[PDB]
Amino acid sequence: GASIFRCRQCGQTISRRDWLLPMGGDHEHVVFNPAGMIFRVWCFSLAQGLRLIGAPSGEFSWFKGYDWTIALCGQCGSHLGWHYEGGSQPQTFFGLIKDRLAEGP
Ligand SMILES: [Zn+2]
Repeated sequence: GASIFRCRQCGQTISRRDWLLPMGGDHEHVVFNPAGMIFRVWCFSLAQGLRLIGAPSGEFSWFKGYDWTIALCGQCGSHLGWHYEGGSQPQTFFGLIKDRLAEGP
């Protein structure tokens, strides 16, 4: 009934409820960036229809031992979150901004 996450702005297919990842205990991580913008971030093992731009950066990574690149919606270019990589258990994952996704069948 509510297993697919789409881009809230354009409906681009991004992930599935089944791909939710409970990093460090819970799949919901409330984090702030250096600009002080708070994000409810949901961790996914897998995502699709994104465009990863920029170089991977360790600077300000919310997750110890992970570099992040910016994840845009491949369709509309809305900032949906980050790809994380360079870590362990697992090596990679996605941090997507809950309020920029729409859940549905
Ligand atoms: Zn979009």
